[PDB]
Amino acid sequence: GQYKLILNGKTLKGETTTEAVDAATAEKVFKQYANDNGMDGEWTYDDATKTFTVTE
Repeated sequence: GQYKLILNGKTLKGETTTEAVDAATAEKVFKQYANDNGMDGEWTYDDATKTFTVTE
């Protein structure tokens, strides 16, 4: 399925999407991406909209 990430960092903002087998997998992909971009934020996940957020 399609999952969305809202990037709400101090320096990186916007949105990205990934196809993942489940939400746990999307979470790992998105957290790795955030880590690789030096983010350090608080996270949410909304299963109704398949949307993660990372906020600094």
